Amino acid sequence: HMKSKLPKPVQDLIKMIFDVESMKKAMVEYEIDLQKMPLGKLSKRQIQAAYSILSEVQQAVSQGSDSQILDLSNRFYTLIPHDFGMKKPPLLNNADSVQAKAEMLDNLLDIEVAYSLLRGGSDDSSKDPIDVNYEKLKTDIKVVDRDSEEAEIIRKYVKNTHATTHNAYDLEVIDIFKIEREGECQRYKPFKQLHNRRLLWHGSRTTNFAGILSQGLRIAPPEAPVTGYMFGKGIYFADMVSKSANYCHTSQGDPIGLILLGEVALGNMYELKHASHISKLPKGKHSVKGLGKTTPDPSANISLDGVDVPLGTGISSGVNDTSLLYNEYIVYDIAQVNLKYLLKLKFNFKT
Ligand SMILES: NC(=O)c1cccc2[nH]c(C(=O)N3CC[C@@H](N)C3)nc12
Repeated sequence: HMKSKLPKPVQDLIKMIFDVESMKKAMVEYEIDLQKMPLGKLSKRQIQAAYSILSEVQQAVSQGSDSQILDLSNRFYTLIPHDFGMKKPPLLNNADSVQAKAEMLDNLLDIEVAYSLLRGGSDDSSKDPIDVNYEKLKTDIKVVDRDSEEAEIIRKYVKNTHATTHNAYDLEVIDIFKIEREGECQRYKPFKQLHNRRLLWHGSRTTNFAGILSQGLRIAPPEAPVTGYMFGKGIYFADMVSKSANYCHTSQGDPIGLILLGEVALGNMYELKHASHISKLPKGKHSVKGLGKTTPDPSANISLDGVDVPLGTGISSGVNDTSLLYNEYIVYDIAQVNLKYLLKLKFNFKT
């Protein structure tokens, strides 16, 4: 080929997010039977059918027994084959089972997108496949200079917002990318001047990032069980880097992960302390705020291109009997998010 002219950090990003073996590894991490459901046989309609069966399992658990559940749990396993040999798989009979399988299905939806991009399209060995795959993301990706103002603010955000209760690891910022998904700016226009716009974190497994950059952050589909997500079917964000970093699902066997910083238009927040599996916001609300016991110190907010960055060190919020140690922010319209940066992080585990 010509050999790519992209900067090396951008090339390495493209390599990581389109790694087919990582996709396969994630599916084995989910107990999927790759002989019965190989990567190439995943389809939207099969994942969608699985989501529905999980919504039936949800409904049986809301209204309570193991006998009447068994049939439903089996139906889920029929649609998504799990590698249990000659078996009896584990009974899917509680809320935790429903959240875990809905999470798995979310991830399979993104793997399916990434693979479809790989298989869709043309084969030209005189082009560098890195260049070819970058183009399928329909996203401008630039390296942010480590010496800039915007690099310094981002690094401070990471330095200051690592929770003490997440101290099994720390984080080194490897590369900072500035990202512009095509059309996203136009989509965000109605919200661009909204009050309470904030620069927030969203972590995700590296196998999701081809789908995120190509399709943006999405809400779980109508078939998905609303009860699989603490504040229902929205797009979730944190103001503590370590709370979002936890969702990268890195480890000692793969310690490099990816995190997003998005401009999120929060407007009038619906403030909550416990699980609320809502389908819509109340009239007049634009988002949910999951109220943490700890918040970044409000007095250290700083501005980055007019957007507030809540990069203070963690202090008591004064909120009392809350299910959340840290804040969470949820929007329910995909248009309220404008992704701005992507960080490649290295996780130093101390265990
Ligand atoms: N992904 C995030 O950064 C995040 C931030 C704050 C709270 C969250 N809650 C979740 C969460 O419910 N997820 C990610 C796995 C997905 N299937 C469910 N993600 C976050």
